[PDB]
Amino acid sequence: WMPAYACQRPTPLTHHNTGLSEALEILAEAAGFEGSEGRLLTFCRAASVLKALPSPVTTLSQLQGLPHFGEHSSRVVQELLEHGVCEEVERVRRSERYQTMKLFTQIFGVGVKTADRWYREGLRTLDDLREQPQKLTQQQKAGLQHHQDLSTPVLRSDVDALQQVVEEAVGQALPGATVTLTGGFRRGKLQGHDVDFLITHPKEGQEAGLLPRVMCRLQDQGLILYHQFERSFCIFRLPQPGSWKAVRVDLVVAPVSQFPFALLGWTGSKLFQRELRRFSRKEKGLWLNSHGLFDPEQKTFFQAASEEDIFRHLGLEYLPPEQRNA
DNA sequence: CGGCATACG
DNA sequence: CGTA
DNA sequence: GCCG
Ligand SMILES: [Mg+2]
Ligand code: NA
Ligand code: NA
Repeated sequence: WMPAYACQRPTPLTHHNTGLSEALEILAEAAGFEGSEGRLLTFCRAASVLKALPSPVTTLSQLQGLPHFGEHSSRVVQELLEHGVCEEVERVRRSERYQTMKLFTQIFGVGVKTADRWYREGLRTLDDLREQPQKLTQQQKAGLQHHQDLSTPVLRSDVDALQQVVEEAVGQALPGATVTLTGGFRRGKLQGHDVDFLITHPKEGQEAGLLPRVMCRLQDQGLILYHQFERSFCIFRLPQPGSWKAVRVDLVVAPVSQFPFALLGWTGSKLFQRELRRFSRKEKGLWLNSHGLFDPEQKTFFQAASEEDIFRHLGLEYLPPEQRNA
């Protein structure tokens, strides 16, 4: 009965199989570090299936028939239920390769291919990277400079403060423009490692050129540590009592015709959105992105006024943001 | 066997 | 490549 | 790794 696509089932923020899903997500992460995006996707999908189950899995029998559970994912669950630990997962956890690849890829500006090159060159610590600044892009230098702050959870109080300063800059840049919180906080998370805002204006076209004006106004108030269009992946200098901390903020501008598509895309989760786009193309023959939904045979775009419109057109039961935690 | 989301900076 |  |  469990549907095969994550966009076909509700996934709440709090679920009953954290231990099993976290183990499968270790194996997914490790598959990514070794360049196997297909194995990463399967282990991610299997972990997500467990998040959608109504009760704890306590016996191997309860996996029968579940999508994305084959011999490998089932054996991991089996060893966790029988023994409380999966040897493969523990081997990965404790490996120098996994630990270093995790350390490096958590840096803003560094992905798997960069981290892997540095690993092969013998680098192992953040200090090692700092010792060779020539090997770093400007983005990576900013990621490393602010790494301690960026590893500190962002809280709702930070979000609310950031939304106010973004709203102030947006309103100074374009009267009538709006700011919508997206990302994990819109899904109900109480913490995050960044904050996402989606900006539009109710009159189509008025938002042209808006994001550079917003960034200038934020930079003039001393709020920007790093940036650099319609998407800006920033590091903000967020005031705190007596001080400040760096926070990752993403700002996105969309024309209002695209707003429901951008809201859907930027609200996530990442797996939910990959699965939704896969479902759209493979099951419905329609092409989905954060700008629109395209019928390639009629050569037309679907006009949506809400996220609900997008789900209904795809033949999917609507899921509110707090049920998209795939 | 081959696919695996789909953009922008 | 990196970001989402 | 799993599945169409
Ligand atoms: Mg973000
Ligand atoms: Na990174
Ligand atoms: Na986010």
